[PDB]
Amino acid sequence: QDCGRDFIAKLTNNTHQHVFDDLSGSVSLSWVGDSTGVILVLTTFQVPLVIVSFGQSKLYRSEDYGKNFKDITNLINNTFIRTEFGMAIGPENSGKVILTAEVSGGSRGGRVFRSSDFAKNFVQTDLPFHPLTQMMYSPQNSDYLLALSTENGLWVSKNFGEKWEEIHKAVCLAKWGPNNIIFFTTHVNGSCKADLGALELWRTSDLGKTFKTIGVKIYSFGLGGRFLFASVMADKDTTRRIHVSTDQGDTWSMAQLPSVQEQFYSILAANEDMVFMHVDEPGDTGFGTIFTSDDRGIVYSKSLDRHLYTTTGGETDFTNVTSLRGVYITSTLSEDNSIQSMITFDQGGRWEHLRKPENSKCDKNKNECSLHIHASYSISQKLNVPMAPLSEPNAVGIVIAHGSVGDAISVMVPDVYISDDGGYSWAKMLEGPHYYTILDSGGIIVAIEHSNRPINVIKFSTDEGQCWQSYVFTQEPIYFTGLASEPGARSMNISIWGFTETRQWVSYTVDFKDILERNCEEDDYTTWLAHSTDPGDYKDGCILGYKEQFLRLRKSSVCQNGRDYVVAKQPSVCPCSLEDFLCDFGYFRPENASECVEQPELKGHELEFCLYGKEEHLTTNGYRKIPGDKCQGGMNPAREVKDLKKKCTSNFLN
Amino acid sequence: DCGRLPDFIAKLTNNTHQHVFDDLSGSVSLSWVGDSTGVILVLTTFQVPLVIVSFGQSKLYRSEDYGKNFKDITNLINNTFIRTEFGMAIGPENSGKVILTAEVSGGSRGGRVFRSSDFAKNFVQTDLPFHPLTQMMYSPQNSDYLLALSTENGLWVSKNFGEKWEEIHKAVCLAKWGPNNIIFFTTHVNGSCKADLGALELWRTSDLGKTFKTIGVKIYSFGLGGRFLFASVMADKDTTRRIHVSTDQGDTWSMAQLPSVGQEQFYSILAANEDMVFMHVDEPGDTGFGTIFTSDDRGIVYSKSLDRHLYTTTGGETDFTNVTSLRGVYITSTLSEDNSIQSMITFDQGGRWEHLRKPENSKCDKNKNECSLHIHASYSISQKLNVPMAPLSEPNAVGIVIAHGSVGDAISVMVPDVYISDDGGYSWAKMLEGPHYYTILDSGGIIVAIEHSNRPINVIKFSTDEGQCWQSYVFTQEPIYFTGLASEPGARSMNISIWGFTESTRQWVSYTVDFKDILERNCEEDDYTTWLAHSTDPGDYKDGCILGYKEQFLRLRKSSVCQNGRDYVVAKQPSVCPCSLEDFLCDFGYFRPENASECVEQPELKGHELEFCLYGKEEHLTTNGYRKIPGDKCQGGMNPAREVKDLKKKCTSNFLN
Ligand SMILES: *[C@@H]1O[C@H](CO)[C@@H](O[C@@H]2O[C@H](CO)[C@@H](O[C@@H]3O[C@H](CO)[C@@H](O)[C@H](O)[C@@H]3O)[C@H](O)[C@H]2NC(C)=O)[C@H](O)[C@H]1NC(C)=O
Ligand SMILES: *[C@@H]1O[C@H](CO)[C@@H](O[C@@H]2O[C@H](CO)[C@@H](O[C@@H]3O[C@H](CO)[C@@H](O)[C@H](O)[C@@H]3O)[C@H](O)[C@H]2NC(C)=O)[C@H](O)[C@H]1NC(C)=O
Ligand SMILES: *[C@@H]1O[C@H](CO)[C@@H](O[C@@H]2O[C@H](CO)[C@@H](O)[C@H](O)[C@H]2NC(C)=O)[C@H](O)[C@H]1NC(C)=O
Ligand SMILES: *[C@@H]1O[C@H](CO)[C@@H](O[C@@H]2O[C@H](CO)[C@@H](O)[C@H](O)[C@H]2NC(C)=O)[C@H](O)[C@H]1NC(C)=O
Ligand SMILES: *[C@@H]1O[C@H](CO)[C@@H](O)[C@H](O)[C@H]1NC(C)=O
Ligand SMILES: *[C@@H]1O[C@H](CO)[C@@H](O)[C@H](O)[C@H]1NC(C)=O
Ligand SMILES: *[C@@H]1O[C@H](CO)[C@@H](O)[C@H](O)[C@H]1NC(C)=O
Ligand SMILES: *[C@@H]1O[C@H](CO)[C@@H](O)[C@H](O)[C@H]1NC(C)=O
Ligand SMILES: [Cl-]
Ligand SMILES: [Cl-]
Repeated sequence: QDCGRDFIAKLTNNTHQHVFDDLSGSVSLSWVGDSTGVILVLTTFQVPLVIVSFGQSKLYRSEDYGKNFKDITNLINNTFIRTEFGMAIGPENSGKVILTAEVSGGSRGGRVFRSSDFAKNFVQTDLPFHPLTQMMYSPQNSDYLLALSTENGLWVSKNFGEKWEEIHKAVCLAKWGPNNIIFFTTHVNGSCKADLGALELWRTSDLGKTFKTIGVKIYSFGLGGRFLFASVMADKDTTRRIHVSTDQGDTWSMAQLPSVQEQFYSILAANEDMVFMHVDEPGDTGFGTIFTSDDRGIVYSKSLDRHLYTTTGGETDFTNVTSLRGVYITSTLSEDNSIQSMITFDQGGRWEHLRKPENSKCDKNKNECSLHIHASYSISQKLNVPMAPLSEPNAVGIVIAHGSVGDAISVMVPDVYISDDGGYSWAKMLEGPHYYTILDSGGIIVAIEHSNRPINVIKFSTDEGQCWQSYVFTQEPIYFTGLASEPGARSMNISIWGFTETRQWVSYTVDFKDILERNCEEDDYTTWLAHSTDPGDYKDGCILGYKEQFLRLRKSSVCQNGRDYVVAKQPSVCPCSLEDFLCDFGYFRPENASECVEQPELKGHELEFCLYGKEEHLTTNGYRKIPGDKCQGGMNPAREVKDLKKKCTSNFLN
Repeated sequence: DCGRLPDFIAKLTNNTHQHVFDDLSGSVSLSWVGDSTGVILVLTTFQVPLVIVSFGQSKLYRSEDYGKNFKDITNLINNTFIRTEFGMAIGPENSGKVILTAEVSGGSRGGRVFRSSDFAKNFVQTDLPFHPLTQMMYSPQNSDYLLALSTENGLWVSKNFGEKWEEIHKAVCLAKWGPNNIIFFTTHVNGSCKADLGALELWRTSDLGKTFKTIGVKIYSFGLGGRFLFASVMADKDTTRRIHVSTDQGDTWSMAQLPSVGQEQFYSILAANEDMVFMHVDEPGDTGFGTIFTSDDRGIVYSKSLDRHLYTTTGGETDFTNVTSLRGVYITSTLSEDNSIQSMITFDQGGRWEHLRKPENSKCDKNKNECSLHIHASYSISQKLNVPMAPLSEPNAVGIVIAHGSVGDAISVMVPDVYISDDGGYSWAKMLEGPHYYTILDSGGIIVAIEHSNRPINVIKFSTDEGQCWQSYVFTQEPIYFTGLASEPGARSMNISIWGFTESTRQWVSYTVDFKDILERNCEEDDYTTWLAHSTDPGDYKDGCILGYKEQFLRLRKSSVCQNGRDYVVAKQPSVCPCSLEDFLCDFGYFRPENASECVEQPELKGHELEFCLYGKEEHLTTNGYRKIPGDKCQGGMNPAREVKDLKKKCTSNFLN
């Protein structure tokens, strides 16, 4: 190995232990705020919601980055927090922390402990209701809160939880929208479970003063990107159709999929540009089809066939690689019924098989050596996968994830794989399942073994996952409970907590400041360009029509980086090629193919769909520009959506 | 105190048999096969999705000397692996049938089973013409008759113990054996099963697939229990789901009759035997509690049995527990008016419920709602409480119940203790601190418990006097992370197997412990005492009366260390008891208030004619408020009367064809 390195001493005097005596129930630990030194340790209990129990949560606060903790349990005197609730941390730079508790003796309402200075000072407030779910911060204003009571009342606070007001009494689900909009479902005469498919979707812009009914016959609803979704039960055949709105519910249009029937729909992801939709195959055989939308979220086309989903739950391995724009990974079922990982580098326009890792000299079956990246489908299938793939936008290109080969042994015990180029290439870095975390904007990666035995080893990397070192952080191994990174782009502190076994809790805070004492210089970085699936240099590094140069620490780097891995210079526009286009409505890409062909059952038939009550006729060469793609020049295939005379029904709510 | 320091380590050290298994992946299952056969199977399984083809090798070990030695017989299942969901398909007791359902390591057109009819001493290999979606199910009437559902929703049946398979219907959602080799199954034509919920058809076959009969349409779900066939039917218009009951294998049906206004509520069958049905009905609003109703012996007419019965909102689990070691006894959990949890127990099959009594040596004395004992079952499980096992009892170990229990402290809820009852749950005593796995064997002559925690364990906690006395035995010097505890089958069994692993690459090991030398002395008359079951009505004249029958039970004296070879039931023929209030359910429209022995009419029904629909006929009920408990054999004494008078008016009690 050429990783090289002495580092023990730099960590030994930077490892801070705190023993928490006489703790029952689960222990939560959280850093509060960037560069505040604040850590909260909170004990919670698993108690049913309808049950009044006598208990006392313990609460500890550190203000020196985990070196010392003060018992501040007297603040939450005669209350306890439920494990499901935990803490209600606000936005990153908000300073808001709410501890939602219940009174030990029982009370008519819950009790919240509110802080607006990164948990340095709390005030107590009694609720006029029992919260059914944790309070929700409004993304636009952290002073606006909503909560659902145990009597299904929708409560709203304007002044950060001090004063609460009930605005509707029969609410099933409520979600914040943009600009402090509240969307919620309601019903009459019965329960929410009984009135499924007959709920009403309401909207509020006044924090509860006036309402608008934006949908009826509602089965469920959700938000994603700039899109509002609603599953509507039109016919009494229990058939459900997804309706999409981009104007906060004022106008709706049913999702238009090619070759429609009696299928189950699911939104995998959605941003400001497009919608990923999953549609189960008729028969509930465990695989479906991914469709991508246009920029209105209405017109869909085939993106990926045989997409695996869990029958009970609907989970898929669909993974947004947030560290590289336009990159998504998921799992499909081959014709040989072997699991495959597929990756797209163009937001679902084209998918390719995940490349085998280098140096894995396995060579028995062609479907062996295949790297399956584990996510929510693996989780749902009860595979030993403690974490989904992890990535951060500021840590450009880094993905850490559990993976397995085609062997049953590998599926029982997955390994930890690293990619530095957004998932184009992978390498096995750690044996066995681990919990992991990225911090210092990718400058530090930490992993901790997941097993039944107590652990005392931190595995860390400072060169974005290319070299790993083990640090024994204690001589009394602990049963692992949690791993938490200090927030912040240049954060260098991690917190491990766990127990020995009555049990004794302990937290270890490790500071990588002395490990990274040397600031990186020019030689410590290497440049790289993102992978593009079309051949040639001319589009090397192009993502959705944009070319940017990326930075990466050289292998064996041990130095603190202070710059962005995405160079803050002029991005160049790339020429359009096939990778910049989705297949059009009614077209698809066969496996390994770059060109779209028409779906066989649609050949000889006119391509038509309904766009807000109007019949539209589609003439196309088979391609349409990916939403958000900024390419100019080169490929420019034509398409035309001409308005017809006929009017159809694209909206089954009102 | 409990005993006087008896010497046991030497008697257990030479009877503890370790076997170290080398190179084991996946989950490790261990099962004794048969009574007094000496056969134990250890099987390696993998968590692999059904639709996925994988390369793997399950490992298979067989003991034939009661766990002292294990032979690697993996070559028998060479080039196959078994999914953890499937495990083994052990046949009925004393049948000798064992099926191992596996998939081929390279993939195949169908699954591969390994069939044994001599208690896993010899297996024959058989390839299936289909991929099984679920484990094959044995017919209760004939263990040679198997059925299974394929991955393509085809219903396959075998007449010769899995040797030859025949597909008898191709669009099946769920299939279940009835009596006399009857097959009930749901089917559809409009796409998938998930899409046709509420539009399925319920079919029946008595000919293993030759002739069929459609016994129901608009079916949402169906199930079997006791002599009762249940079907959930989605009536037209408003989506209102109603339970229909049939006692003639589906030839005729009648909708369940409950004394309440149609509130569009969710129904649930808690339990059912040859005599009656326990039904749980959620309160309108999905508020976490509901009401238990009991039926008559036809399963049609229900009455309130227990209010505020807690259920988990997602999944519908409850703490409803059948105390199988004492006839007529059931335990569950309710929500008090103070919104605190309570354990309620009935000794008369749901006629009357009482608060579980606090343990005598209580850990104490809204503040009074502490020290109340909550016995943990599936409600506690589904609420994610630290409860590794539900209450355990065996019919042969009369009166013995072992269960996890918590007091009203959030601390006690987080770390439940282990409680023992020797009288079917009337009285309880805390015996072990912290959650444990436990097993009963030797018809209650040996109770074994093992700590449940994150640390490796090496201690057996055992009792030879029905849980009154407990000793700790270190069975290994290398502690193991606990995986399984399995008793040898049999009324006089004395062998347990513990298996687990060290240092999570895991190294697996089994320990088989033989209590034979501990129980070398046979019990005699001096070691037993007699006891009578508890009855809620006062006076000796009904002491020990269970549902009309008075029986005397035996019980090993505290500190007993001897082998019992007789039944814990004394009286050859039970005497018939006089009827009293405990022998009567409340009638339709009546209920028992808390602590009350007498039934009173529900308030909303006073001033109205008690009427229900009985197989298309509108009936009128006049009653004193009581009806004999189905299965109760009491004679004489209290005789509250009732009349069901035909009103000669047609009603609809059957929303299926
Ligand atoms: C990771 O945790 C360590 C603690 O182990 C943090 O070190 C601490 O950083 C703070 C802020 O830079 C230092 O602030 C002090 O402020 C007072 C008041 O202005 C001043 O009088 C002191 O001279 C000092 O500047 C604090 O001393 C320092 N403690 C130690 C032990 O070095 C570190 O900031 C955390 N890392 C990151 C990136 O947040
Ligand atoms: C618990 O397990 C032990 C083994 O550790 C069992 O002891 C064994 O019992 C069997 C059957 O009673 C004995 O089998 C022998 O079979 C031959 C051939 O038929 C026969 O000639 C012998 O007379 C005897 O029956 C076996 O020798 C014996 N082994 C030991 C070590 O004691 C014990 O039966 C099990 N306990 C229970 C209650 O099942
Ligand atoms: C995948 O994740 C990335 C990063 O989290 C998302 O990109 C961000 O999208 C939001 C709007 O939804 C923008 O405000 C950010 O500026 C974007 N960041 C980057 C780095 O692109 C992306 O939208 C996600 N994809 C989907 C389908 O949700
Ligand atoms: C509760 O469990 C007991 C079993 O211990 C069931 O009672 C037995 O029922 C079977 C047939 O249903 C009879 O053959 C036994 O004779 C019964 N009792 C015993 C052990 O002698 C009882 O039916 C169960 N209750 C319910 C509602 O299922
Ligand atoms: C609150 O704390 C005080 C002492 O600080 C204690 O006496 C009191 O019992 C606590 N609250 C209750 C009612 O438990
Ligand atoms: C697609 O390419 C992969 C290799 O990346 C190959 O294994 C597979 O067979 C190809 N499929 C087709 C239809 O060409
Ligand atoms: C197991 O089967 C494989 C072929 O699948 C064969 O190569 C191997 O020799 C077999 N082993 C034994 C011991 O039968
Ligand atoms: C019934 O008795 C219990 C104690 O055994 C008591 O707690 C309860 O309050 C009594 N019922 C009523 C209605 O008061
Ligand atoms: Cl929106
Ligand atoms: Cl370790």
